[PDB]
Amino acid sequence: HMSTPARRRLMRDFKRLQEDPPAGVSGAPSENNIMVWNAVIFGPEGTPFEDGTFKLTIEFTEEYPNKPPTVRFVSKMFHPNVYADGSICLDILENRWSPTYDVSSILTSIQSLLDEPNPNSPANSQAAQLYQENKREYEKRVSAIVEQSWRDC
Repeated sequence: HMSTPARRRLMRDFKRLQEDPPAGVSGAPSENNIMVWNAVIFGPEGTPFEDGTFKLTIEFTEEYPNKPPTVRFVSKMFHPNVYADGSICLDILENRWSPTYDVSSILTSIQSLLDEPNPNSPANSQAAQLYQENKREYEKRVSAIVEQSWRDC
């Protein structure tokens, strides 16, 4: 709601996302908790993640937007910078956070991450190994989770 600066800022992020969502992204606060959002990122076109519809949750603190939220993929993911539990290694969530970034820019940065993995953070050792040694097999694995992202188990 509107009780703290972080909550009003989150409402403004929500407004931006409603009326002007970047391509292939969506998100909204949970019904009972403005600090926890559900989001969906569509895989960027021209990439192995194309056609993928990936759910994520985002958890904000009352320090937002000064402190970045923690973002986790809910859908199964196969990507060098994404752990088995869904946690994400993203520069703007760790080292390059700016209070100018909102939910929209966070979702697009992850969308871009899917296209261009950061080789400094091999969170998924097999995904990193295949990405640097076997693009075909890498894309085979990504295709599998793309299809699985259409089903929300």
